[PDB]
Amino acid sequence: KLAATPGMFVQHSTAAFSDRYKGQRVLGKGSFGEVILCKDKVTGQEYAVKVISKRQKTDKELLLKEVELLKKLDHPNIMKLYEFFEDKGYFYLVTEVYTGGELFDEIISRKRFSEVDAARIIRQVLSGITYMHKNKIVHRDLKPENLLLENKRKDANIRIIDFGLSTHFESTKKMKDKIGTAYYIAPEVLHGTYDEKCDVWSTGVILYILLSGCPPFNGANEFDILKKVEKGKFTFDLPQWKKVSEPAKDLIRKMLAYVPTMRISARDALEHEWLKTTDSIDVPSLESTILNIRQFQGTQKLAAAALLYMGSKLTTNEETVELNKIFQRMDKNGDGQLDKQELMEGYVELMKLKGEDVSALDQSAIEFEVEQVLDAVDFDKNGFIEYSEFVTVAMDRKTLLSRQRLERAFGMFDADGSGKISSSELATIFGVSEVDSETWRRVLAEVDRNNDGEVDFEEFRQMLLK
Ligand SMILES: CCOc1ccc2cc(-c3cc(CN4CCNCC4)cc4n[nH]c(N)c34)ccc2c1
Ligand SMILES: [Ca+2]
Ligand SMILES: [Ca+2]
Ligand SMILES: [Ca+2]
Ligand SMILES: [Ca+2]
Repeated sequence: KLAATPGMFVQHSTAAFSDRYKGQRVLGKGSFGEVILCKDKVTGQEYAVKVISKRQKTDKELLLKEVELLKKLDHPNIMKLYEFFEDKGYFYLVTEVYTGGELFDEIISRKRFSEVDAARIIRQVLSGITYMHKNKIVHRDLKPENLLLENKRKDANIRIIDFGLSTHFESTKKMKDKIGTAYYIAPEVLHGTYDEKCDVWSTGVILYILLSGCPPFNGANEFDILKKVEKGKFTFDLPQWKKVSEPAKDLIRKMLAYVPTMRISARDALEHEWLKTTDSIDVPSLESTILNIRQFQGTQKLAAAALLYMGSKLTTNEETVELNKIFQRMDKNGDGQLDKQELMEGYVELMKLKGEDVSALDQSAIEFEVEQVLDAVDFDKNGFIEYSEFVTVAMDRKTLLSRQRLERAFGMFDADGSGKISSSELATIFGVSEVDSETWRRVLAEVDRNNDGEVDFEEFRQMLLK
């Protein structure tokens, strides 16, 4: 099968950025260029663009890689990328926008954080990196400056950003490059031999700060701090720690363990007692979402692409707040995936809610029933349901299928503007040279009403609307 993934939709456009976007204001300025809030000139929808001035050939490939990395990441606590434009003088990297600002500013405002708030935040950050490390990718510059809150809501969701220092790592070899930020750098990075557990240390520093308001490793200036850091000794001796629970500190000790091999992993960090620190969902919304997932029947690739496009790229965060809640609770381990058992327990948990008797359950029947949902829903055939996949399938088709979303999807697909989606255009969407004669055949056979060899906007409409 041609594997449907959110990242395939992000392509090198050669349309003029200016033709479709207008700048609203500066969000931040770098050495590279600036990050600019932009609006789609036609829909008014807002995005954040990272604009990079050119100077020659070395610069580009290094970037193409930051992009490719970001395409492969499809996770609720990781930055979402929509597309990228290149100019004679510039690169534009268009992406979703998180308007809540840097967790850094929230820490300078709020000063301290509740055990509840901190746990939710660190759990999310850890889920993001657990996923990353599962994909053999290490972030390497984690800090509150590089964590954005989605919006100005009180308990806003977190996004990890700025993968410009991130890289692939192999468990065979070790990394040597010194990369990170003073307060948050792991001692092995200074030493020159490191692996993914540097990210754990960084996040461990973050946690310490969230709870107490101060960094665990301090000093008068950068060099001083790096000396302190490198010796690794830290204290819970400040008065503010008296009012934090022991389990939180236990987690921190394990995350700031000096010796990397004795340091807890991201994956195991998620399972710590403290991280379930909490303080519900309406049954109707849960019921509908479950019913939508059960009723999703697999389909030809063109529909699968279209739906995934609309779900993964064209829904907003505000639309998916309900869905986001349900997903996170069905993800018992927090790893950013729904697996077979988590799905099965979702159904069971719903059954408890409904008064349906548990013992009654035919475990084998349910298992088979879950296997088939996963088969239908798992767009990329990786055996697991990612966030985007979930949203696509679990949102009420009439809502996701708003008239605007449909029309915009079709326009994206009909790349040559001919009013009709060709097999080559379908190949283009997947990121593949051409489509299997058989898979294209499987499409027309179900969708091509005129019988003119392509899918026009009305044929497209029927296709999803059934
Ligand atoms: C290869 C493409 O990489 C990209 C593309 C776009 C990006 C945009 C921002 C961005 C930046 C800022 C402002 N930041 C300046 C840098 N320090 C963090 C604050 C706020 C944002 N809200 N929503 C955003 N998306 C913001 C940050 C990193 C990005 C990386
Ligand atoms: Ca999971
Ligand atoms: Ca999947
Ligand atoms: Ca066409
Ligand atoms: Ca046709």
